Amino acid sequence: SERIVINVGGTRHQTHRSTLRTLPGTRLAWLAEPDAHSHFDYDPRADEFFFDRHPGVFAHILNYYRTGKLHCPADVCGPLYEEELAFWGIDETDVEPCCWMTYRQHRDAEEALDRRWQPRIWALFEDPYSSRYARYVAFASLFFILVSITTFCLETHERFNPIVNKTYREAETEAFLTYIEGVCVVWFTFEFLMRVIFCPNKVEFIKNSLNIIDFVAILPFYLEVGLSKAAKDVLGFLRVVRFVRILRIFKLTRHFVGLRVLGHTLRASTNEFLLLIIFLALGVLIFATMIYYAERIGAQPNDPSASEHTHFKNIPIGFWWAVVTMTTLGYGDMYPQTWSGMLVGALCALAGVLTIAMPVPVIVNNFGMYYSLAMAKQKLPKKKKKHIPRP
Amino acid sequence: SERIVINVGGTRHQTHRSTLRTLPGTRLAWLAEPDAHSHFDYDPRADEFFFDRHPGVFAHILNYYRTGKLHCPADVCGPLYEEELAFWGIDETDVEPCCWMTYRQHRDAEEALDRRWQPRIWALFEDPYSSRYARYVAFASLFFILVSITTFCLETHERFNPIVNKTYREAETEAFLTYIEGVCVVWFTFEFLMRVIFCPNKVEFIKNSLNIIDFVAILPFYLEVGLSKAAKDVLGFLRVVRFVRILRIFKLTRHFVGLRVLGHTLRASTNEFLLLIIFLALGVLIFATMIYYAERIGAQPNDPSASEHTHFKNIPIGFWWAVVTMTTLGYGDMYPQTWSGMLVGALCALAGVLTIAMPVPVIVNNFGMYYSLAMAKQKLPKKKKKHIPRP
Amino acid sequence: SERIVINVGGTRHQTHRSTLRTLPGTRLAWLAEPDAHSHFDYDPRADEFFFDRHPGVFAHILNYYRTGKLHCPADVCGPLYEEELAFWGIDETDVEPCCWMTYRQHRDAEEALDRRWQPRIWALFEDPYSSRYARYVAFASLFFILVSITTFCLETHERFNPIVNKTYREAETEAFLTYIEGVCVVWFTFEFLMRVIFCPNKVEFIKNSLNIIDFVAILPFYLEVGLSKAAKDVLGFLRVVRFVRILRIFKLTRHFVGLRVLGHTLRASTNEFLLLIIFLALGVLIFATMIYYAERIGAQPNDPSASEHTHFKNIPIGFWWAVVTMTTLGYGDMYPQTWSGMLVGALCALAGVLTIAMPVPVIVNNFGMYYSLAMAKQKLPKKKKKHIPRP
Amino acid sequence: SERIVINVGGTRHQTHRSTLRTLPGTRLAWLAEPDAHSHFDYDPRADEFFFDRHPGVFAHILNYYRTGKLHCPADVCGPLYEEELAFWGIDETDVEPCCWMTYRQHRDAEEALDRRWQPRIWALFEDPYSSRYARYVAFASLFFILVSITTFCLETHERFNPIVNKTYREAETEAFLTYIEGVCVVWFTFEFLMRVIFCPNKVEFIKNSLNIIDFVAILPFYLEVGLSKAAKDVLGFLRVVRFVRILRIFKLTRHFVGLRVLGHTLRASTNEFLLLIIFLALGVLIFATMIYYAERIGAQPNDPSASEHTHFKNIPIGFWWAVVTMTTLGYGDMYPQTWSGMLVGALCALAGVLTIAMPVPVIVNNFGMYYSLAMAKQKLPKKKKKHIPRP
Ligand SMILES: [K+]
Ligand SMILES: [K+]
Ligand SMILES: [K+]
Ligand SMILES: [K+]
Ligand SMILES: [Zn+2]
Ligand SMILES: [Zn+2]
Ligand SMILES: [Zn+2]
Ligand SMILES: [Zn+2]
Repeated sequence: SERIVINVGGTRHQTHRSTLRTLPGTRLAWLAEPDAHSHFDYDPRADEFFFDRHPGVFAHILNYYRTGKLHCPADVCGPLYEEELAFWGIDETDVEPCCWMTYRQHRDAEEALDRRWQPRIWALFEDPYSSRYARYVAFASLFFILVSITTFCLETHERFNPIVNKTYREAETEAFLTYIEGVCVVWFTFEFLMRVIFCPNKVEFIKNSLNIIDFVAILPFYLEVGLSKAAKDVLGFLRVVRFVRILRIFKLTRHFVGLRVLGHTLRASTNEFLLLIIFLALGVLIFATMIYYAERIGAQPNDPSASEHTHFKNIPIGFWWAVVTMTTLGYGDMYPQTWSGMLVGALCALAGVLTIAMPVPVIVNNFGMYYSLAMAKQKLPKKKKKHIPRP
Repeated sequence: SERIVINVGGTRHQTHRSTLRTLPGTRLAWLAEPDAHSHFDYDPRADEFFFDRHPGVFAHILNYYRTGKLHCPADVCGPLYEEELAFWGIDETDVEPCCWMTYRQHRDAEEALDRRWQPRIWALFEDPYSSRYARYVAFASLFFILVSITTFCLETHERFNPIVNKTYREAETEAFLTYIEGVCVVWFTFEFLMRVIFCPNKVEFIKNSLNIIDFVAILPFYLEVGLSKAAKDVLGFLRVVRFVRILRIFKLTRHFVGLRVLGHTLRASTNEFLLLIIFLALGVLIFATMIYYAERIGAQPNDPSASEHTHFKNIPIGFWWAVVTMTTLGYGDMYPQTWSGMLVGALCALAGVLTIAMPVPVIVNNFGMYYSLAMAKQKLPKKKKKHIPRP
Repeated sequence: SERIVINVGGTRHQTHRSTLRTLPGTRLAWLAEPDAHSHFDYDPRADEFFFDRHPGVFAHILNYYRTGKLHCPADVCGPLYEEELAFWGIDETDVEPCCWMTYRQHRDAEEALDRRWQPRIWALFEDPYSSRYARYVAFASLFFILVSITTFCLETHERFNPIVNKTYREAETEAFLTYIEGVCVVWFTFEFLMRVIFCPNKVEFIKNSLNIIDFVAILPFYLEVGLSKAAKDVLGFLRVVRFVRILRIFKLTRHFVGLRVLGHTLRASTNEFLLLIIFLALGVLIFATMIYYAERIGAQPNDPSASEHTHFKNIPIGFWWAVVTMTTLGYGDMYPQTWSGMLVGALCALAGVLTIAMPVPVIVNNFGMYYSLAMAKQKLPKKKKKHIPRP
Repeated sequence: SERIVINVGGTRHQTHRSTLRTLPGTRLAWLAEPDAHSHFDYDPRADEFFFDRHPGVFAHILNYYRTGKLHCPADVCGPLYEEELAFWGIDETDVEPCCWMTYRQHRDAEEALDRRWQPRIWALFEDPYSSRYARYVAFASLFFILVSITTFCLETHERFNPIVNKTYREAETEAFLTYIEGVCVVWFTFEFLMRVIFCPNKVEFIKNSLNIIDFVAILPFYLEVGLSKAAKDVLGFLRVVRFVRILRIFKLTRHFVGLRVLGHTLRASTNEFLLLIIFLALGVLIFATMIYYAERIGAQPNDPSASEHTHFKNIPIGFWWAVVTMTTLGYGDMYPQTWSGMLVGALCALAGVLTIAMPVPVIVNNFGMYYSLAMAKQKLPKKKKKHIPRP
């Protein structure tokens, strides 16, 4: 009596009917019942119920029945144990906190990492490797984005902005830059019109941040025809809009893998970012106050102002110094010049190293896990599902 | 004879009675005795004693009986093995040092991470999410703490401290800052009085560092009425007391999780902090002496003073340079200017990188373990104890 | 019926013939067939097939048959499991992505880490420890390479380049340096001729980068006889060729182990290098643009130029500052001087720390694995293959 | 025939006599022989040999017999497997390189971490906690070492070295410093004489570096009586000897644990230190040459000297800049000022980060392992060897 033998994959597990009967509703509980013989695969010759499952983990499942705490066996992958306890009826949200982080790891990484001529029209936006025209158009858009960025960076230069003797006198940009900008705008407008030709699910097309960036970047040049008092303000904000013209590089870099992994890492490590920002804000505030007060101890009594010989004339300046010093950057534009100031400075450097090295390793481990998983899923050749499951 | 078969969870373990008899007082030892049959669950049909326990770890327990050294099986969580050996009677302080740190890990992290209208009065200090009035009062205290801190930081500024032509002539602060400070003091005194209304266990309320900070921060303004020769000294120390007014931000940030984890990490990594401070002190002293002597080799014989062309006129200046250089901060206010000085400087930079990267990774690993455990225990939904233990 | 017992190394595994029959072509599939008895080692007494293999992993192989997903048992080394599944017929490219990176790890590291007087002639290029003459010649070439490098570094100095009153007036190098260079060239030409005497597989000898470096380094001196208008250009490029004379140190350092491990790490971490370069390029571009525009907000309206008080007169200067600031180098030649500029600067420092600490740990882990494996394979004494395999 | 059943700890392992017979000389080989029955514990009832050992690892030992490669089971501590294979007769130097580093880890860390009134005389040098007089004398020597160090550091100061109007005119040190030095010398000489009173194994006492440092530090003061032409040279070298007076702090810090762990780490990581020094030397040389040549591209043709506007007037200056820049120190005393120089500078910063982060993590992991093991062995309470081994 009350002696039941479970045969799992050829390994006989023995236990009392009470231990099975503890956790109700689960399959083993139904086993403990008196009418189990009829319902299950039970042979009267050996008085053992036979289950065709991995025995090495059924040990741990039955252990959950015995003691009362479910743990993850550290010798099997999380998904294997997940599938086994799913079969046995155990809820996965019961595992002890000692095992939860190792267990729910692959599934977290996986979850985070996850009209006739219209195909030919849309073939200019598909992946470059998906065709030959696609790769050609991709190379061309790469060339033109790079040309736009170089024109921008050279337009801000002095050599290309001489000031003419024209009378108000201001520097003017060379015509060649404006011509190259016009060419790039013509090409980008052609691409944008071709991509507007076919726009399925136009709501998501407008919600697509890349097309938003494209349109905002192409707005300032096109506004040359549209553009006197309001015109000055709109030109002033048009410079700020043009400022985004460097953001067209994400159009090219979106097809990279490391960047998608970085996006997933950022989106999945919000808590650690908030933690880092809070740590830095507290450190900056405290050390700015401390250095501002330390540097006033040695202030000369002659000068009317409280601080004349110190860079730390107030606390916000302390904020700047504290950031530069905690990140071990150390420009040297402002540094302590009093023994008290030097003590506070040494404390700031050490505390900065520590409170920067606290959450950054968490973020780095997240990126490492996501990058390894993405590189694996990329490397692994497409499978043909060799295992034909039985009916 | 001397052949005993232990049946643990359906797996038959065989061993000699002598091996069991080695370690006395334990349950298996009692098994080895001649009257075990009567006391234990022994069936004469198979001459095997039956224990309803995990067999995969009973292997390792019996191994401790056999060889004489207790180890932790690396395929089970520390708590699972802890509970198993606790059942078998093995003392947990016997495990070999090769296994102690992996074993006693979760339990270390866990240990470190651990009248009618009076409920409505006290509801202003409970958690914000615990009510609606609570969250409102929390937002209001947040606004007022931030306003106090901004008033402080702007009060130390020059733009808000013009010097009037009043005759002694000193800069005076604008009235608007004093008015905002008065408002914030009124609000904080109202909060403090409401929280004094109900003060259970007043000894711990006074021992509560947060209320201490609150009272010390509210003392200087209230002392305006209380406050001639002693008055100058008390004002001088009152500025230093006001210096703490930035510490009211911990009142808000105490409810954050990362900060509690950081507090536990600090309190649990005292040894590594002392190690870091000793390493830095030795490095600073040695390299200050070395650079001070190196920079004198090339001293010009003309100048009467020993050092005129070097920033390293003495050793304490060496302390400052050595800290700035070992933390890879490198302000550039003082740097070596002699080939010997440059050799010593390169040695200082490398030795600083090394003796800073020695203990900091230990501290970082501590924080990582505590943060993962705290985030797990926060994420895991409240359990309902599905396992109804048998009587 | 449909009940088959597999005996693997004395452990009886039981399963249905259907589960074996799922995955076809594999050995167990052939077992499931009706004529298995004749073909395999089957004894009718126990109706069990006997396989002389590790049972602890046959559990996981049969689990692949049962569920349909192949995993790596985390309690056995990758090569052990590799050999077991190779025996059983399972393809190794079926393991789940959760296990692929741990599994295919040692094999990745291993793959990356992998006429009578002519022996006496060639003995001057073999390993130094391979003979006594070899070690002597190696020491001599070490001395002469070091002498060449020191002559170069002193030749570029001022103390050794006085300007004589000879009439055009230019500084000339001392004769002693030219004599030492001549001596070193004589020795290197003797070595190179002796090594040309015996040159098996001359195609790979010319493809050998070390000999290429040797010949390019020995070309400029020998060109003294060969060398008026073209002569000036060839001397100008000859200085640039001489620039390589420091590269002869790799001839000596090639026999070091850490350097070969570093070469293998570099060649095996191309993807992470491209990732680091893309991250740095995006960060540099974005932050250069941001700081250039931030620093113009506070520009004084008096000056005709857009920026007079800021170091950030254009964007490329921003590139330089952004690199120096993201690597936490912080020279201090250029730094923000406007509250907006300081905000952008703090963002640059933090983003640089983060996007530098993203891929560098991946690269560091690669080097650590390769270095541990190389040091192991070096330390382990040469084996004598104690296991005489059975026929 | 050729079917042998090994019973290890109640688990029946089955294999062919040939597989056992492969590896000769080992215990299992002797089992395979025809006269094994008489020699071993064999019962004819079940035709199984019984061994009272852990079965979970005998699986892997028999696997070595089967396949031919010995691996470490990743689910047992290295010492447990070591003892098991030691019992079975397997040589420990056979494990595959995939397992060698995990296996030989604890044993590496452990190996690296390892007349009547004469007891009362020597009690002044024993551990402080070993008595009360011992702790008192230790505190007193601490006070006096600290006083000596402070006297030294203040003696090098300007405030304590005024120059008197005595006629040659040089600064002289105050008498109070000389008096304090005399007091400290009296105390140290008393300690040294008391410790010379009892000097067992005087060869090792003289080889003891601490006593060497003590005697060298006490020599200069005592030489006041001993000390005209040679006297100036001996005073000049006496200043350099006094330079060691800061080394008396190791006398106190030797009893610390972290410092002994650091000493063991250094002594056990010589290879990685040599690797770091070689990496830094190659980087410094290459980047010094590169920056010196890059900065000359933009040299103005007017100046007679090759370089007038650049800090990089020669290559050794390049060595200094390259160290300061690769360690991300960045003083700012010298920095590139040409677009080519800036390119080379960015390369130097990145290459420095990389080739510094290559071996330093290896060294850091060594220190972490040694520190964890030492802290464990310190924490663990003294055992009483509960396991009374059987005869
Ligand atoms: K740094
Ligand atoms: K720095
Ligand atoms: K600097
Ligand atoms: K710096
Ligand atoms: Zn898996
Ligand atoms: Zn657990
Ligand atoms: Zn292995
Ligand atoms: Zn162990």
